[PDB]
Amino acid sequence: SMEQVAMELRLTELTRLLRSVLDQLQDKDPARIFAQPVSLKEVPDYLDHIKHPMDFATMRKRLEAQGYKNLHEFEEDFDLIIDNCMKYNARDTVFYRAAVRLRDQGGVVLRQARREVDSIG
Repeated sequence: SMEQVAMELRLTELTRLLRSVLDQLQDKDPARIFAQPVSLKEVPDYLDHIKHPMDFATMRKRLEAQGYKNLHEFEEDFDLIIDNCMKYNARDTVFYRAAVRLRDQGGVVLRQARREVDSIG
């Protein structure tokens, strides 16, 4: 149908805007602490602690399969990155501190993304 196409164009455009959001958030992680999944070879107990692991490469795979239907889904995954880190790692660690700084800096980007998603529809 023509409606299915129109819906698919909206999803494609949302994907465009989320790719740009993802790039901007990932620039706030210059140490690349959140770039890849926590290694289960190197942290073998990780899944005993963290039930839903997340990282920027995994988000990017979902993104490119147009797997985010709305900004809320995308933000859920970004929040998992931060929240998982802040639980697994102690306050006095470079990991925890990196997550705090990513959260704080990402907030700005996400605030305007929401306005853009609502504005353009």
